[PDB]
Amino acid sequence: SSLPVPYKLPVSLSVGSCVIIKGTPIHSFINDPQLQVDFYTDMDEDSDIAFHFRVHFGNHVVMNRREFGIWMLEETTDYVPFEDGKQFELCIYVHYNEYEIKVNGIRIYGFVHRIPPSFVKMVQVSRDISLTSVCVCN
Amino acid sequence: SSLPVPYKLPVSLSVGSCVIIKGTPIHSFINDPQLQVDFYTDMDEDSDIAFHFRVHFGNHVVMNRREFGIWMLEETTDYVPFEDGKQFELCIYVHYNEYEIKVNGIRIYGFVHRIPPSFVKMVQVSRDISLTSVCVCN
Repeated sequence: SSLPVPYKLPVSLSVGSCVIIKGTPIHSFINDPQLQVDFYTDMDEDSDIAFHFRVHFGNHVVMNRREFGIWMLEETTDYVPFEDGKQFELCIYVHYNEYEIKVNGIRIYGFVHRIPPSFVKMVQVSRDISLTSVCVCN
Repeated sequence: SSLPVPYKLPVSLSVGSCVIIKGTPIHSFINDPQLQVDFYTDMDEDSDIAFHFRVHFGNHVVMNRREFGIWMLEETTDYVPFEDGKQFELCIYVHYNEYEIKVNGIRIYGFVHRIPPSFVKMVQVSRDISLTSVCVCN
């Protein structure tokens, strides 16, 4: 891995920001690897989460948020266009009303903001991936 | 301009970070446009500056730092491979001992750290450019 995992990146996000994560799963899909990305409100892992994204490669994606320490109503989609054994590009674009999630250039979901994205101060990338790069662009 | 100028971007930098700035000068070189990038230690414009970079397009680059509010000994180079009227890519790479400055893929200088780069909390891009994008990568 070019970068350590879990990877905790301090960030400042605004409307128009894009988080770009490039990496490769460390297991084949028959072994049920996962990728997780959390938009944390502080560096502390127990802080609230504006957007939690967990990919079960070859299966489905689960999303949620944690407010006042409480996980809210989970959201899901079966559209997970990641390829077995290959590098992926995951883009999370901050729109005024939602995070748009793109996988390898394919829009898969829009997760609506329940707190403003400018409250996000750390992005954590975790679980079963080798991380090649992480970029924050505007 | 895709982005407002001056553009003040909160950042967290570490060894291995790269700041990538893409834009175009707003004047032809016969009109002496400038581009400035400052690695500020706070959002406040009067805070100390770990690395100040000022391009006089077609002419030269001046670099400095501001410590305890005092500008230190200025550094310069005549190598400014920006092209008149064209978009440029400026990359500032954080190495353990210096910022390496690349213009359109060409290394032009290494500005040695006098304070650690992790003290940089804001990057300001200013002066005579239309700003297409700014990215911070690791």
